[PDB]
Amino acid sequence: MKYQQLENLESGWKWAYLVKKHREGEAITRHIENSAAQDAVEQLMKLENEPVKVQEWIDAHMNVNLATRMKQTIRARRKRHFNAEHQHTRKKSIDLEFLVWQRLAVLARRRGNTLSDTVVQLIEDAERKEKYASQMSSLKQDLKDILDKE
Amino acid sequence: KYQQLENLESGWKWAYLVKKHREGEAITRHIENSAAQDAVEQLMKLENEPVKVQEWIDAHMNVNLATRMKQTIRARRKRHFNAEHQHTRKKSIDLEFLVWQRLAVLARRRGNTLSDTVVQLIEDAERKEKYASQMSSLKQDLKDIL
Amino acid sequence: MKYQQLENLESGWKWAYLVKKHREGEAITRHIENSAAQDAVEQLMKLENEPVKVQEWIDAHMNVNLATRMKQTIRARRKRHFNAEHQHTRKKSIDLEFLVWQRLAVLARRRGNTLSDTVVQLIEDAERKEKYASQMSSLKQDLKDILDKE
Amino acid sequence: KYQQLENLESGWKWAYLVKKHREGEAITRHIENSAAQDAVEQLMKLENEPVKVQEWIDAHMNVNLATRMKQTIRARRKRHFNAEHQHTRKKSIDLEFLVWQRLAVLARRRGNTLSDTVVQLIEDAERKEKYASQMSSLKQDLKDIL
DNA sequence: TCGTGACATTGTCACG
DNA sequence: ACGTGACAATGTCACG
DNA sequence: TCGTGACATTGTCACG
DNA sequence: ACGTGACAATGTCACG
Ligand SMILES: [Ca+2]
Ligand SMILES: [Ca+2]
Ligand SMILES: [Ca+2]
Ligand SMILES: [Ca+2]
Ligand SMILES: [Ca+2]
Ligand SMILES: [Ca+2]
Repeated sequence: MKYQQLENLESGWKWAYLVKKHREGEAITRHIENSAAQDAVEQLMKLENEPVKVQEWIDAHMNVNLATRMKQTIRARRKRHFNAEHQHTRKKSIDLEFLVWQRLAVLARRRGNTLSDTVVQLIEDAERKEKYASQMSSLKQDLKDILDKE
Repeated sequence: KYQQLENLESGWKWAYLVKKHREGEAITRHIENSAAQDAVEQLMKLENEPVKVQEWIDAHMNVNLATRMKQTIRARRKRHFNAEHQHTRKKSIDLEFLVWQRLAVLARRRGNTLSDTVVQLIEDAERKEKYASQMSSLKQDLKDIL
Repeated sequence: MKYQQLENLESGWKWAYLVKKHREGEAITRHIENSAAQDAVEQLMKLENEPVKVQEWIDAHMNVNLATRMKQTIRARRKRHFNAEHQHTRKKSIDLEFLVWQRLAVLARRRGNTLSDTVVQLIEDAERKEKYASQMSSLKQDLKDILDKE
Repeated sequence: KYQQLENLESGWKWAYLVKKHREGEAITRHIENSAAQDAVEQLMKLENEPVKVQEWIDAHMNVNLATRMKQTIRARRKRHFNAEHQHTRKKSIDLEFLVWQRLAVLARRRGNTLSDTVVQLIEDAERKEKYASQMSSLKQDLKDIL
């Protein structure tokens, strides 16, 4: 259980979630007849500032087929809300070319590491360790001295 | 370089106005609520009919929004025709801010694209293994002779 | 307890031990007066074939100062009598030069091994293992091939 | 090459006869017990006097024994003058029959003395270590470079 | 006591 | 007739 | 339920 | 005026 969830803000989250889905053409309520449907959506609107009210509206009006989706959306908001306090916990999306993504995904599977982790590997193994041509030479130089004339 | 099928495009254009309106934005370039709403109310009826949409746009849409709508719509075209073939389509990936930085900075330097750089990191490293699987095998033949 | 000691032969051993020491000028008996001394030695002589008799003669006449020495001599006879059945158990004495003995004794101390064992070491380490000049060469021959051009 | 001090030597000679007699040997070159014993009885009285011993020997000692006495006495001289200095004295050592053989055969081959051979075995081997403490140190410097 | 290894003493032989 | 190496047989002693 | 990582969709910007 | 890379913000889903 990483994050503290205070209903006041979480509640406000769903309120906006609901109101938004409604504006995008979705049956927020669980009422089969349009009459009561619009009669419930109108009450949801005037619940803007009241947090205790929303949770109730959900219990007696929200479309049950929204439940899981709303939870999953609220879980994202929580994590993102907290992970936003600092930058190192913040995520950044980088949409790159297919063929490229694929070649990068393969490694993530042939190493079992995370994408964001595999990207770090390539940054180190290549940028930090660059002296394997000379090592091949010098090592023979030293061996030559002991294994031959001195 | 993409074909802009005004029929489909006029669609996107419609939704954008609607959507923006339904979000509380100024779809009109007026002041009062009278002629304002009337514009919208009329735009709503342009559902199936495209040729009439543009008509409304040119005579009502807020100049402010017009700027954005252009980019937005222009953006849809690219993505639209891109998803017509999987290899021409880009996929989004997430990175830990720190991980993103190391990569971003690295690319901004070489001047190449994020995707470009990534491709580089893969080869630069798998080229190094050419040595790891090199000096390691030699040292193994060395101890074996003893 | 390695060897079986049957009084009959052991007894005969001491009988000869005693009789011998007497002939070499030693007070076999524990009798202070020569009179009884010769009177005891004469009885010992006629005990030649009788084994049970000897052990008794020892108990009432033998010089106590002979005890330990006789035991130590009899312990040698036992071991030697048995160890004589076969050759590999038989010992062989080799008197060699001082300076030589010394150099050989040193090794026996710097290895904590037995003389007869140290002599075996020298026979093996020198006679059996004679190929350390070529090994120094060939080993470089092989290393040269892998560590250089092939 | 040793000096044979007849005085001391005549001593050894005396004891030998006595001892041999006391062991049941024929100290005389006779047949019957009469003149035989009388010879001995007389020899016993030659205790302190040496010059008289030889006298008896030449006229009584068994020819058979005379052969041995010679070697025996001649053997004492060597040992006697040898023990006058520790480095000139030899010390006896025991070996397991098998161990003795390996050494004996080895020497009978090179034609040299047991003591000689032993000296050889020591050097031949400590010369080998010149390599054991050689190739071992090189192989240790070899792995260290890796 | 016991077994054992390291020596020691004495006597022969054989060989050079 | 010798000096000598190699034994064989025997006895002690100090260990463990 | 929860946290999480992998994606996806949409909308802007800025730049060439 | 466009195609485009880079985001930001948001939503889902399948894991464990
Ligand atoms: Ca000891
Ligand atoms: Ca010989
Ligand atoms: Ca023991
Ligand atoms: Ca997953
Ligand atoms: Ca850019
Ligand atoms: Ca988890």
